[PDB]
Amino acid sequence: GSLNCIVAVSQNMGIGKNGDLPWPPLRNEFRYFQRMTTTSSVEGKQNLVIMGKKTWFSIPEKNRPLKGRINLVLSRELKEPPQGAHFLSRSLDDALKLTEQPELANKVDMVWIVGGSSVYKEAMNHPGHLKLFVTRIMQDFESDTFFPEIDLEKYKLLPEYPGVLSDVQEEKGIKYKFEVYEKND
Ligand SMILES: NC(=O)c1ccc[n+]([C@@H]2O[C@H](COP(=O)([O-])OP(=O)(O)OC[C@H]3O[C@@H](n4cnc5c(N)ncnc54)[C@H](OP(=O)(O)O)[C@@H]3O)[C@@H](O)[C@H]2O)c1
Ligand SMILES: Nc1nc(=O)c2nc(CNc3ccc(C(=O)N[C@@H](CCC(=O)O)C(=O)O)cc3)cnc2[nH]1
Repeated sequence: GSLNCIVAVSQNMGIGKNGDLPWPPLRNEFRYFQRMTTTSSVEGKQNLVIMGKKTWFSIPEKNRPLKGRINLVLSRELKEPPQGAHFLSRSLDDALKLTEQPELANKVDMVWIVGGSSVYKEAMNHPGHLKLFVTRIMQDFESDTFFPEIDLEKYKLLPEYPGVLSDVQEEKGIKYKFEVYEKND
């Protein structure tokens, strides 16, 4: 099928700091992430969330696995899914493979990439339809991990998107904007 990426990025393209988010917790932005990644109208099926190993451990243990979603972790030097994770794959291809194998066949509604820099960079270059759900955190934040540039040659910003607020949001005195990008490539 198609892939969704979801990310929140500072104005300096930061996504991470010290294995956590660069900004303080934004409850309603987290609830947006939860709603977008969890929402599945197909009764009997759940969404697949795919993430790198560091992203997995950046989720507080009490929120692992991400409830109402199939949690799959990518790791090349791990051979059991980390404690609480539903699946492990050695590559994005292997994770997508898994979708049409007995483990996940007719179990998976949508696929959400939530995983770190390398997972996004690869997902973003994957053939077929891609949507990037990008929360623009409209402050600079000190960050050690960054979201790759969005290639405008293939990706276009959609002006609005059904189910996504169009106006700038503000929580805990931090403004942000929900964006959705799309390629057909
Ligand atoms: N929206 C956001 O703001 C957002 C989203 C995600 C993460 N973050 C933040 O970013 C940081 C974590 O992201 P990160 O980029 O540092 O790490 P990450 O991509 O979650 O994890 C890196 C590790 O995951 C595994 N991995 C990554 N790509 C893989 C692939 N294609 N195949 C197999 N395994 C793969 C590797 O593990 P092995 O070494 O075991 O092979 C790699 O060392 C944290 O600070 C987190 O809070 C923020
Ligand atoms: N838009 C967006 N915002 C983010 O903060 C985000 N974070 C990651 C990676 N980090 C995290 C960290 C924590 C949780 C988390 O705790 N999620 C819970 C929230 C539950 C609650 O608020 O009580 C969840 O159920 O989804 C998810 C991803 C990936 N994509 C993102 N995308």
